[PDB]
Amino acid sequence: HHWGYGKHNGPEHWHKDFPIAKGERQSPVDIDTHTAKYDPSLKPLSVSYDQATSLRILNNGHAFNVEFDDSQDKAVLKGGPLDGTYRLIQFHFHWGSLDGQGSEHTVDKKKYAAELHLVHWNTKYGDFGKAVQQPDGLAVLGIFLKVGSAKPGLQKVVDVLDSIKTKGKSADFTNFDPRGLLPESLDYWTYPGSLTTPPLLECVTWIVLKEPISVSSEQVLKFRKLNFNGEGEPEELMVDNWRPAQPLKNRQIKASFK
Ligand SMILES: CC(=O)[C@H]1CC[C@H]2[C@@H]3CC[C@@H]4C[C@H](OS(N)(=O)=O)CC[C@]4(C)[C@H]3CC[C@]12C
Ligand SMILES: [Zn+2]
Repeated sequence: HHWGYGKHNGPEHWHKDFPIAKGERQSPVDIDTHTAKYDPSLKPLSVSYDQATSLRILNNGHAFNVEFDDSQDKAVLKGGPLDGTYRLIQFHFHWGSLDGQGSEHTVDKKKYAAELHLVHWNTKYGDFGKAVQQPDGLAVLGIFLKVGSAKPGLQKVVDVLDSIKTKGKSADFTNFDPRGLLPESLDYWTYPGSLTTPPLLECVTWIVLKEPISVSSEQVLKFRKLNFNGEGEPEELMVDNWRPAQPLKNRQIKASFK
């Protein structure tokens, strides 16, 4: 009886195995745009993905993960609210059963169709396993998806999903350029939070871009054809793999922009 997103094992149950679920810096949150304070001391984000080397794509039973070779200093996030350098390890998405839900963060209670998470670890902790034990261990770059025009840079991902339909399936996925998933603007909100799935560790500096990317209805429909279950198990479509907004508590959301 492992955690997931259903009625019996979903977000409202997670606290039993992971009591930090009710902690002081949980994610996601609602971003109230009028209360977020412009912080002129925040620096522009530096996203350096020119040398990113993707290796593989995996259905882990909760999402699909595009994993990168992080053996060298290549694909790095720095600047913004961050001290030091954070290395890209993987990205994944959260999405809905319908276009009207799917994002984890919300903006003035607006839910987007999906949300992309590019996950980076602080190089001062040597590897990602050690980094998640630290309050400044990870930086997750969150990007909203709305349904409209297709995102051409997403299509290589969409097309490989047929080969990883079920939990535990992986596929080689080299030479994928994550620059193709970024919006024009790097204006962002930022706050201290957590992983949004178990183990819910309070190790994330969140950086959520204001500008969504547009993806086509057909692109997101293909996400919704994946399965939470393993091959030969009862079919459970991989939809609504999002955690709802959690209490902000004693936190401030800061805006990089006026
Ligand atoms: C406990 C542990 O080993 C950590 C190290 C890296 C973490 C992973 C980093 C990448 C994503 C981040 C993701 O958090 S999120 N949704 O806020 O971006 C939770 C799942 C997973 C697989 C994480 C689960 C817990 C992992 C395996
Ligand atoms: Zn995520």
